[PDB]
Amino acid sequence: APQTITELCSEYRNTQIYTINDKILSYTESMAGKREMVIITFKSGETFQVEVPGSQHIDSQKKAIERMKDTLRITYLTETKIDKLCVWNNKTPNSIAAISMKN
Amino acid sequence: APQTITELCSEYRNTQIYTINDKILSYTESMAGKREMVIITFKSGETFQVEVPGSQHIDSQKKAIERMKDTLRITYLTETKIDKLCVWNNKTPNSIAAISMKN
Amino acid sequence: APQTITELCSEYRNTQIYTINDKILSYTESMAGKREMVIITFKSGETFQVEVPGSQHIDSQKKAIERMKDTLRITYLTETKIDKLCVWNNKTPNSIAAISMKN
Amino acid sequence: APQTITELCSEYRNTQIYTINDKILSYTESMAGKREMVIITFKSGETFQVEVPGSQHIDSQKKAIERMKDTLRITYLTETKIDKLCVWNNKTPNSIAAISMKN
Amino acid sequence: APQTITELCSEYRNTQIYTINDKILSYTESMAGKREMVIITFKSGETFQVEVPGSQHIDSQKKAIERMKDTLRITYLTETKIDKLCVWNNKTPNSIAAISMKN
Ligand SMILES: OC[C@H]1O[C@@H](S[C@@H]2O[C@H](CO)[C@H](O)[C@H](O)[C@H]2O)[C@H](O)[C@@H](O)[C@H]1O
Ligand SMILES: OC[C@H]1O[C@@H](S[C@@H]2O[C@H](CO)[C@H](O)[C@H](O)[C@H]2O)[C@H](O)[C@@H](O)[C@H]1O
Ligand SMILES: OC[C@H]1O[C@@H](S[C@@H]2O[C@H](CO)[C@H](O)[C@H](O)[C@H]2O)[C@H](O)[C@@H](O)[C@H]1O
Ligand SMILES: OC[C@H]1O[C@@H](S[C@@H]2O[C@H](CO)[C@H](O)[C@H](O)[C@H]2O)[C@H](O)[C@@H](O)[C@H]1O
Ligand SMILES: OC[C@H]1O[C@@H](S[C@@H]2O[C@H](CO)[C@H](O)[C@H](O)[C@H]2O)[C@H](O)[C@@H](O)[C@H]1O
Repeated sequence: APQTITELCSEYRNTQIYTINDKILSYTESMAGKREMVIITFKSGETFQVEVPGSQHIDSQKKAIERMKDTLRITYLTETKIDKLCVWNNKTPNSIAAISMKN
Repeated sequence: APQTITELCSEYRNTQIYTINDKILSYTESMAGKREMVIITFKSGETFQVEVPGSQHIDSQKKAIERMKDTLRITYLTETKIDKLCVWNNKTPNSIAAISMKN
Repeated sequence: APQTITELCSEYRNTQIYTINDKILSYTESMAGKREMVIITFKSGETFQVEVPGSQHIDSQKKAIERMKDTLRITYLTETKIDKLCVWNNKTPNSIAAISMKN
Repeated sequence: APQTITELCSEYRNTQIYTINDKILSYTESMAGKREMVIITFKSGETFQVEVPGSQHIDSQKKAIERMKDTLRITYLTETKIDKLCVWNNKTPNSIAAISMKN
Repeated sequence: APQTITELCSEYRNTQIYTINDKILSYTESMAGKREMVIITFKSGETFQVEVPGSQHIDSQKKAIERMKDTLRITYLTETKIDKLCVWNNKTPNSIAAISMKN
């Protein structure tokens, strides 16, 4: 299995690593129909989302999608620094695939 | 693919954005039959609710409803400031569709 | 929908509002068969339970019961002040229907 | 329903109350097959387990078993004092049936 | 039932105990398809994973896997020191079977 977020991210197409080294600036969570999602921003101006489950997701990802939202909420509340984000860049805002936190 | 809560809020009918910029004053949680909901208030005087799951909610929203209630609780306990709320105004009290937090 | 715990409590038969305005003194949790419940007490000596799910509960209450237990545990751990409790008084200890927390 | 852990505990076969009045010393969590359990110890030398779900547990206990594990982990992480433990003593280590906390 | 992580670890083949006595340095979480896993590292250079659920896992382990990921996240966020780890060493990075922490 991969050992780093960078190694993991490269196993996929349409992904990009973003070096954030910062805490989340804003957290947005929606339960509005068809938009059950979370959007996070950074002081840097970059915006990312955890996508609404859909056709392209494999079953195994459903639980992971819920976990990611859980992680982003607590990471935001605790003002924890995010190291890197592996994101799918064929979505707008970019879609979070993986996250890493250091220290 | 909204980038902000206001943009997200505009995709729905009967919604409005409330700029709160404050922590939740009261948190009320009910497990009474047909009243399984959460109600929050702000010192401003606004009261909002996370509705009881009903026939108007699609299947994707069920988990989102539970997530929102989780978010409101932890947000209240941590005295975290809420920035904006996207709410449905055809309900009394207004029903939360999305929340955003900043700082 | 109700806007306050008092308004909400008044919608049911066999309920009464207890003004606590204090943190929980003790938290008891049981996983013993047929006694899967939580019991909380206050300095005042007042004691309350979240009932074991039974035939009197409607399906929609099942997840609300679990949420209420989650809520009591975290408010206990955080020393959070409980404002009022809406409880059914035809059970001993009185059974928690709704809880409100405020400044 | 019982009003205290002592009363609750007395309702079962093969159980005894342990007055611990101390925070958990060590927390062990296993996800190894047929050993998905939690083990906790105290300075006094007492060791207790939350049993792996088994053929002796009724359905309603399944959710309670998972809750108990959640409770022990957060109690450990928060250095919260455990008041008493009601345990089944026909198991080694003794199996947790209920726990109470005060302070 | 085993009484210590060391005893529990011994019951398995291809396992090994790691004495860490340190907080997690970094936490990486992935929801990328087929890589829904968590990777943690320590200052020492040790890297461990919570494997993606697969054909090697039995019924009861599925919930335990999710629990372990929850634990690692909260342990990381709280900078809680990890004492020992029981890992399967026929995986790269080594796969976590059990974790123990002492306060
Ligand atoms: O990553 C391999 C899988 O790709 C998706 S399509 C892909 O899905 C991710 C979320 O997993 C993002 O939404 C990307 O934006 C989107 O392009 C396929 O449907 C799967 O079959 C795999 O090929
Ligand atoms: O928002 C589009 C959907 O509207 C609901 S009705 C709508 O439901 C929300 C919660 O999703 C709030 O309760 C509002 O008060 C209520 O008006 C429809 O039933 C769906 O078919 C969509 O049209
Ligand atoms: O509250 C209306 C419902 O009353 C219950 S009986 C009631 O149930 C609550 C929990 O909802 C407590 O256990 C009370 O002690 C108990 O009396 C009915 O079963 C429902 O049909 C509603 O009528
Ligand atoms: O407690 C009454 C029930 O006892 C179990 S056997 C009992 O189960 C608990 C967990 O509920 C512990 O594992 C004890 O060590 C074990 O002896 C029966 O199977 C049920 O029939 C009830 O009688
Ligand atoms: O541990 C006994 C079982 O071993 C697995 S194979 C074993 O699985 C663990 C997770 O349970 C790790 O992935 C190890 O790397 C892997 O080798 C068998 O499939 C089961 O039948 C038991 O024999």
